[PDB]
Amino acid sequence: ELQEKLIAVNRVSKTVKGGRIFSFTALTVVGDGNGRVGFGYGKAREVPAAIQKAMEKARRNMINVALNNGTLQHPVKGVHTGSRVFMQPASEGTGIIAGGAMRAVLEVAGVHNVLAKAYGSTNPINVVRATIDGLENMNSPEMVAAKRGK
RNA sequence: AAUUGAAGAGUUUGAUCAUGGCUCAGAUUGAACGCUGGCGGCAGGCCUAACACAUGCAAGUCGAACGGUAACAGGAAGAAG
Ligand SMILES: [Mg+2]
Ligand SMILES: [Mg+2]
Repeated sequence: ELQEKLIAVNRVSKTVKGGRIFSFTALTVVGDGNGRVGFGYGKAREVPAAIQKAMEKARRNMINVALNNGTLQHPVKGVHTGSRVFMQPASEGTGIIAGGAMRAVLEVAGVHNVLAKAYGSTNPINVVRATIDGLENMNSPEMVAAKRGK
């Protein structure tokens, strides 16, 4: 259950006396299929170095998520920079419908049957991220009683 | 048992994030044109000039309301082929 996938890879330019010096960037997501997900950025002058350097970053920076079966307890909202995202339990029809990009975090992270949608900018670095934070804030379907109870 | 269902992409920049229009993948059609065209079932077929119209047909029927015989069908005292 290693499970990992990169979401977006990109080129960027730096500009010096002698011209443009380019380089790449990688955005990755890793999860165990049972909660726990992280993302990593990491950039590098060549692609495989960039994705490698990323998968790593993702290994740490990993948070976990109070799932509830294969789905989410309550419908959650997330938002970071321009990306404002929303996903919903969905008493699984089949489920797992989202914009490949946050399907990526969902998938690996173990959620099996949601419906999701991203608003604002589809800028991956911020949507995958608005989502993680999304699932993170999402609170425990009983440690809400822990919360109250008293 | 019986609406239990929601995805994003391209494009301003050297590059970036934001803002923001343009564009694209989808469904839908009483459709047209271009190329092509085998058979069948159901359906659809002037969206325009409420423009103008040759010709046929689209409202009759009842002799058990009525006087009726002009047509054709028979029959009739009786005149005959
Ligand atoms: Mg340019
Ligand atoms: Mg032809």
